[PDB]
Amino acid sequence: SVLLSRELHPVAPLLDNLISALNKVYQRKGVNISMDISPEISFVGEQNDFVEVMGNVLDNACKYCLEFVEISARQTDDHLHIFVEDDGPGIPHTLRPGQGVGLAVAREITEQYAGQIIASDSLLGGARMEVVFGRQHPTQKEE
Repeated sequence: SVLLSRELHPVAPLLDNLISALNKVYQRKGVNISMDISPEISFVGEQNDFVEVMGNVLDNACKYCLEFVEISARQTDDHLHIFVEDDGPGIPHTLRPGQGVGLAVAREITEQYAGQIIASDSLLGGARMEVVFGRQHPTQKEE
């Protein structure tokens, strides 16, 4: 029958822009953001959604971090994993929240993509947020 490839969007370039904007927003605080994502990593789906989810998670990380934020990523045939770590307060054993309070938007959108957001401890000392997006198969049937 009819099989179509789906639109893939390279991740690094998308995060690059978000990072530049946040760097300016939190420059007085002096936030240092680094990203190590291979050019191969991509996202399948509405580009605006990925940008909206990551914009929220990165902004949150800048607020809770002390001065460092690190971004990384990994993919699996059907999932895209984005990791955002900070050196802020730990997580629910100061301490802060895996802050689902202001990650309501990120959680909503990720839910759409059959994914989820998980909080764990980072080596930097703060939270390590994993944003998982599902429905990442590169092809699908329909016109």
